[PDB]
Amino acid sequence: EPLTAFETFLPRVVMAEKIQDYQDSDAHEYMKAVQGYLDRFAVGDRLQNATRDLLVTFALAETGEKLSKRLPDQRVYMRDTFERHKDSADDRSAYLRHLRDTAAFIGNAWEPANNSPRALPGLEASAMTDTVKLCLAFLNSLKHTIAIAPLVRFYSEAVHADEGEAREKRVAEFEKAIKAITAFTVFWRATRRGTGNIDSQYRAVMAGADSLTGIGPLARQWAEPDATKPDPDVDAEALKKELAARLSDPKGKGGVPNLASFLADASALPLYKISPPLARFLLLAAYHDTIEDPDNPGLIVQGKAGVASCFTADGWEDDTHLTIEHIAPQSATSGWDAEFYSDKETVHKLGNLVLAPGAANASLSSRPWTEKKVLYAALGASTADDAKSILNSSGFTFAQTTEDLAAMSRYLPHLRALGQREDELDPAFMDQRADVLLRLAYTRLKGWLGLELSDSSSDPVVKVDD
Amino acid sequence: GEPLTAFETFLPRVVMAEKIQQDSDAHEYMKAVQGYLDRFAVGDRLQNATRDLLVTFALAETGEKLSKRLPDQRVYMRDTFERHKDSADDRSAYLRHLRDTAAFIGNAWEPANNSPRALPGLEASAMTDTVKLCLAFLNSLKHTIAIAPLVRFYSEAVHADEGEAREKRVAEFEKAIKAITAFTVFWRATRRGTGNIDSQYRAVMAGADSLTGIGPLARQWAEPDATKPDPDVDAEALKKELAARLSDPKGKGGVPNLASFLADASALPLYKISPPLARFLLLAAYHDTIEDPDNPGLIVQGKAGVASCFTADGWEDDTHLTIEHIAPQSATSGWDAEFYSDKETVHKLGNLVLAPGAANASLSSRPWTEKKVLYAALGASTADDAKSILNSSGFTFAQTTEDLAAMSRYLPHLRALGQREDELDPAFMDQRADVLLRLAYTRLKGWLGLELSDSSSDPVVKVDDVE
Amino acid sequence: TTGEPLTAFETFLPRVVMAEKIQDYQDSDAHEYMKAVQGYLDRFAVGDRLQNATRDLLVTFALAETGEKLSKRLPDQRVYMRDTFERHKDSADDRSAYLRHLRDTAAFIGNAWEPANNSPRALPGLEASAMTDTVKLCLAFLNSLKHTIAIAPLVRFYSEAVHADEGEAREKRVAEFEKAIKAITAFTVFWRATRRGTGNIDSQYRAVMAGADSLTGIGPLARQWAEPDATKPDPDVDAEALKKELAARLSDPKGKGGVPNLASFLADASALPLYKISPPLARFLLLAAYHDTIEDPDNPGLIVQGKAGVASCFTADGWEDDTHLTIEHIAPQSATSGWDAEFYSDKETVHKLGNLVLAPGAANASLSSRPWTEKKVLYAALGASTADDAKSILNSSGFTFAQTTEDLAAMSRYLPHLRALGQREDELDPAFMDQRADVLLRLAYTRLKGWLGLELSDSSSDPVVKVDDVE
Amino acid sequence: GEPLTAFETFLPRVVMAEKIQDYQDSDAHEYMKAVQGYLDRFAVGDRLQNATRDLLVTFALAETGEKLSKRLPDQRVYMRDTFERHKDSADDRSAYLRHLRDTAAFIGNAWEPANNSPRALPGLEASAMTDTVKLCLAFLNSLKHTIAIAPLVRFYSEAVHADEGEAREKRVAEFEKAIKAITAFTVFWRATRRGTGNIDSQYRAVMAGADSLTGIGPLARQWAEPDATKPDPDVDAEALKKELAARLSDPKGKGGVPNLASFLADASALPLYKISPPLARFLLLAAYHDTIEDPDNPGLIVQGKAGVASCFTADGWEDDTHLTIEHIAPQSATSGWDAEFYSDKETVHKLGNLVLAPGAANASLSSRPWTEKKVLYAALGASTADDAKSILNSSGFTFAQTTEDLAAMSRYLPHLRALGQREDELDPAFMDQRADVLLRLAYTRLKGWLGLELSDSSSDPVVKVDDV
Repeated sequence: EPLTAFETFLPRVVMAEKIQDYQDSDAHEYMKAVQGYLDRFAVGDRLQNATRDLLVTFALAETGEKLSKRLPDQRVYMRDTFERHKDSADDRSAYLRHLRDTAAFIGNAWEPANNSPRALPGLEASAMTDTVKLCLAFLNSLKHTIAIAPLVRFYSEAVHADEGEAREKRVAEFEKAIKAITAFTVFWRATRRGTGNIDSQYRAVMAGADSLTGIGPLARQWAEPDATKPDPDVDAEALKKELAARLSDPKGKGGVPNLASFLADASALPLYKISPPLARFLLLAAYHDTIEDPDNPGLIVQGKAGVASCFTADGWEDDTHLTIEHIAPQSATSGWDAEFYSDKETVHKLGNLVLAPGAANASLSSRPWTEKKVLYAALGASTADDAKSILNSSGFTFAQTTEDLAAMSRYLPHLRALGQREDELDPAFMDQRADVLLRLAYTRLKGWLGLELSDSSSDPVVKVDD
Repeated sequence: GEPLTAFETFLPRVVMAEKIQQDSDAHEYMKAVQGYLDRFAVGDRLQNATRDLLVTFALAETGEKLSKRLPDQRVYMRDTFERHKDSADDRSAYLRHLRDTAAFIGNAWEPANNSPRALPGLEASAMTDTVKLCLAFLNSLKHTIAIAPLVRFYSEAVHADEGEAREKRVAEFEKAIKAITAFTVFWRATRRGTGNIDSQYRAVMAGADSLTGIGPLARQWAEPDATKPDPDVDAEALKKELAARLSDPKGKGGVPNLASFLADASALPLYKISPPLARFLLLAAYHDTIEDPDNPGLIVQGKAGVASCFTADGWEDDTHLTIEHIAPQSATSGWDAEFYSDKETVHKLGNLVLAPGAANASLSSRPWTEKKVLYAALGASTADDAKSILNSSGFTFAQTTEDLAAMSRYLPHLRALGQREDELDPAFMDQRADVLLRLAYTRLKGWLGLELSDSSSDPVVKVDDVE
Repeated sequence: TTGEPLTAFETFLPRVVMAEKIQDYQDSDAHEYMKAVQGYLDRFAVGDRLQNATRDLLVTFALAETGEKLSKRLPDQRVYMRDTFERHKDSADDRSAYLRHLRDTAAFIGNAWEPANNSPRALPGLEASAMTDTVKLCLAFLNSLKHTIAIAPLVRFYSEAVHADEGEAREKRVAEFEKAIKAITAFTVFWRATRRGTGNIDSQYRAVMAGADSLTGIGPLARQWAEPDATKPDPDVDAEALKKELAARLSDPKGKGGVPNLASFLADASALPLYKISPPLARFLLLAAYHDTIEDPDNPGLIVQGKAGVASCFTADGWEDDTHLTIEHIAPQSATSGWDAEFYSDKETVHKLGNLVLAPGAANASLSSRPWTEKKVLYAALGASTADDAKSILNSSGFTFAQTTEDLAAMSRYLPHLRALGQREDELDPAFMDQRADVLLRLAYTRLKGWLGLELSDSSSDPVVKVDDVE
Repeated sequence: GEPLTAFETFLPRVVMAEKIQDYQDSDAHEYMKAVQGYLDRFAVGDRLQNATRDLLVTFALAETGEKLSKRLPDQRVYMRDTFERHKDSADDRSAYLRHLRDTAAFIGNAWEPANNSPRALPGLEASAMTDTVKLCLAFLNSLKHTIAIAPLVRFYSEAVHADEGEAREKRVAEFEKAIKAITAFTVFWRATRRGTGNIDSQYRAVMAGADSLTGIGPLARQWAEPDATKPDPDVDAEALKKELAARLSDPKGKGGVPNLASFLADASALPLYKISPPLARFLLLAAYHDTIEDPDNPGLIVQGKAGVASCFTADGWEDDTHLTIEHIAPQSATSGWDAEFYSDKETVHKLGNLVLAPGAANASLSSRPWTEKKVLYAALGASTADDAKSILNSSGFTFAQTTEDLAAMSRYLPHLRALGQREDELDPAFMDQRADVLLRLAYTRLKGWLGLELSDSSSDPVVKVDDV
């Protein structure tokens, strides 16, 4: 098997310490850690793939990167940018520290080992807050590896920082950073058909350039080797405002200038087919602390804080109680308005999606709305007794026992709401539903990015396309 | 048809004062409480739930310690309702308080069948990891007495103005929950029975015999009438008061220094007394540990975040972290008979590990010689090393190599035991218990403001709790 | 893994690293302090020099942390080192101050005691002001005497001066360091001047570090207690405590220093061949004695205190000045003509303080083995105020010396003890040198006395037990 | 046969006071014998003449601040003039003579000690002879700054006359404060000006002063206008310090140096080594003291740990062999070197081009290409002689001296280590940056001696002014 660009770099990291002779040299503790992470992968492709992917994100993190997957190209760069630190002792030290930090992060925070939780090595478990846990989980699910580079940067700084006040400040900044990255990615991705090359945006941020804000590079060092000015990993506005603008500024390639355009873009796409993880993240954002709408029978509205909370790491992980389920079946089925199957994409838009217990699926699948209405009313009941009363009160006999479905019952307003809807369901209604949902989601993620799009609404609004 | 609860008897009474005036919003607080009770089936469940709601209510409004009997419950409600016959806003905040205790018991303490835990009116942020872990633990322990003080801090967090005020009171709620939990853990770990902890909490609520300058924790005074406001504080008041109740010679907590805590806890069959308590202690102990390079089979604190388990997740993780006995619970071969001199030996902290529950089929009643390989394997960094270890050994276990390797996880305390070359005796488990109880103490210490002297015997009475 | 033994320090390094599971290590405090110690050892070549340097660093370390005389043997050092690090397993800050202490002793040995090849002496972390004239003179002398035992107590005061807050705190501890250095030095000089061999001074210092038979109320001087565990604090204090403890050890009937009054000091010192025992000690005594002296108007061969600053030699400069102030014997070391045979009855006579002068070293070629009659002119000349009078004196004499008149005049300098001897008309005998020694030892005592807080009885005769160090 | 010095002419004039009868006078005799003592040191002829007239000159500055000429008849007078001022009082013609004793004492022991003796302050303990005092005396003497004698005698005289214990010590510490202030003032004035710029004139004013910028009056013992209504004394701690501080640094003053920018600009520009090698040396020692090689600007230095590399000391001053002033760009046009350096004949002599290096090595450094000088500095500045060997051998070069030999002269010297690390070629621009760094560090070190605090405001308020 071919030697990875990593093992080719170790001799180079040994000719470069004179002689500790190492190990006792520092590199050999940072470098041992990285080895620790790679040892996790079996010789052959897994070891190859893991190493080249570690190096790729490394390049983005030390300089805006875009280092290719090909091996000879990686053997360089490692060479290139170590020679940059031939002279200084402490600077070929911080560099290697940086490589340790990216392996630390990928291995523990991004893709933890088989049974372990997620962690930020060197940072306490307090740092591993609920929001941090939910974003890591989501970004990973989306396979958004590009987000690793900016994240390592804030992690690296949190570790290196002095204990007490310094560490905490940088830890809180890490959360601010993770939120901003996530919200930006969600908004960009919800509002576009494909990936629309988000990656290209992130690299530009890392490297700097095309900076909508006054802000400079996010990588550790400058791509142009030499120094006249410092480089700062700051997120309080810097990441936030820069990303905010990249999405929402006419000068930016994010084609989303106001609320009405966001709603129009997202409403229109088959989000479930594009990215089930994204659909799920949006649904959780939307349904969190909602209550059935007293005036619009199908709909929901924001309610008491903590009354129906799902927008959490636990909620993300909870496939068992909160599975994505289609209201209008994915396929033409009787008991349903044919309008829904004009466009193959209709059934997959946010408005048609609910979160329901996964087991019930056997009873919900391909049934007329008449049947589903009872099921949602039941599955959304406050006690299993009410579910029992609802299910029996109905004439229907479902695929599962009354006793069984009642067990799966839980307080879920969006389900209760749909159960109360007396009027028939059509694509027009799902569009209204999507609007309601996308608004609530926006209201929840908005703060993460510092967004405040015009809800001038038509008046002083230009419904713009990307 | 069946006999009416002391709750329904109270609603007429809440209406003759409403008092029309569906017309009254007080109905809204009262409607909410009804919401919670409707959850219980007519008969025993409805009766039990209502009388338990009222009991904690009494402690929270007053230190009353209201009995289980029904006629005695009809009485309180009228007793302490009339107290608020005159003022409009004061029979309002009172009812608000009853709403808050039902809100709390129903959502925070014992949530509905498939829902998470919540603090109604407080955001999901308030539902922090530590808050979630303590609620989970206290519930598991069935420590219902902790509800009364907790409602009090909840109630205040709700009632507080948005923004700065709410957050301050929310942070205080966490401080409070930690202090209550640490206090309960320390008290309970260090005593044979329940040692009447309850009596301590009620005293705090009232609270009699306050070691610190601090006054009652309930909403109102048990002696009906007012000259001064009622304290409801924690940042020292609850913390220091509880700290002292455990650790002060004047207090009934018989634990004056570290050496005595270690001596008391080391000696008890904690697993038999309270498996929940054993588990909470083990999680505290093992959190961010690394195998000891000098004392084989022992552990020491390590890098922050390297092996964290002291979390809500860890508490809930029965699948990866099950309590397992090192020396089998019963006399079995491959094991020193020393362990079965005292039927309590096997159940002391030092003999307990956290391991994946599935493996149990392979660990059960096996000689140490084997358990050593199993722990070494189950605690491995990769499943490849687990394979390497299991195969390397001669043994064939109840489960396939492939299977056990799958259960591998990085767990230093297991790695540590796998490296131990010397035979295991009760002397070693006692050393183990010492190490563990110290780490636990180090972790819970901050929750209570504790700082017991460890003089390493330096000027140290090793003191027993006093009959 | 090459050749000869691995030093205790290297063995210890692995242990110092295991003790830091959580953090760093590089970030670790230890591998900053420990890098510094490495700095000092790197100075020595592989083999004996590296071995010797390391084991000696560890020895003084032991005395300084716990007043324990750690042996030279390696296995004993590997162990001594582990023992007392495990004492600080638990606390972060306490295995930190401990390592700081090891840094401080290497800092001190390397810069203050035996500086690098061309560098001055320094107290790392302390300003150059701290490097006062007296500090410089004592370090120079103690080093010359090879009094390595003094390193342990000295590190202790240094360590505290560094660790102290800037401004008032640092200065107070720096001034205490000088007080300390004086006391150590004066005590060592008095003990050693008054005894035949080393009389085991070392044993005294170790007792102080540990002490342990403390004549004063004073407790240990080491950082920590040899008996591992703590109930009470330990002080490195110098002025309230140190002078007094040392003072008593020399001068108290309960103490092993056998020197209870002035008359016994004078009797003990007068009698020993100090120059043979320790030329450095003789030199330090002579400088103390001759400092600010003037020829005695009433006794021809002798000297008395004079105006402040008139003829100062008791200084770092004076100590270093081998060129102008070399120890020279008045009666030649061997039987030579022109000299009374009395001087060679006892082989030790010629080497007692009274027979020693400080003179320019070059002149030696002209002074060597010459009759007194000549040496008299030479001293009179070499001690002259101007080189003109020196020429006046040398020419005025009939003699032709080994060096030209012009040459010797060039070395002429104002030196009363030389002027005084040149005026002595009466012949020189051992009786006269004894009187000389008395005068000298008194002046020395008067100068060093303050350093130690001493005030010995000169009452006697009226009341003088002239006591011997034995019995 | 040669003319009688104004001193011997003054003894007849002195005895009349006692006059013929007493001691006689015993006190005066003791004082005279002491001054006579000092003069006896000089050979009859020119040396005796010169020494006596110079003793009298500084005496005049110290007693009346009068700038007495070198000519003899003018000296026989003033002596006469100012003794008749004390015809009446016994104790006042006593303190006067005491003052003359003190100036001879000072010149003879503190300023120019006898052939092999150390420096001393007669009547003051050896403690008084502190390191800073020793370094300043040594420097001022080297600079030939005889004008500084007058103010210094004044503080000495007062330290002697003062009661033992508290009084003496206070006046002794004041003598150090005084010596620092005089020295710093002289260094700053002289570093910043082309010629001597008549510093002397400044000092005289202070003694008689006279044109005071501060409220302070004369520094001499007595008033030049003979008669008394008020006492004359100056504490330096405010007075000498503040007065001198202002004379250098005040728009009203003839010192044309109002801020840091102007100081740096003035000093950077002058061929200091050619103007005054002693001054260059004093500045270099100030600058290099406790420095460490700059991690960002190679070849540059920055302040470091206290006591890591101390050279600003009496020992350092005297240490010619270890710390000799050496030019980086050779004094003359040589190959291996940028011709830029020889545009202006003065360039090579500016502070930035000067290092302190062991004097013996000179045989290996002289007129060599930089490429070599770089290795040599790196080697000579090494921490151990092993590293010096490592460096010298590691280089291809063979120098005038053996590797073994040069390694021996090795000493820890950051400014040398720093230059050894410099990869970029050397030009006049670099030496200017170097001079800036050095002059700043020197300023930071001497600043406290004078109570100075010049605006480093310049980017905010640069100015900056020239002198005159």
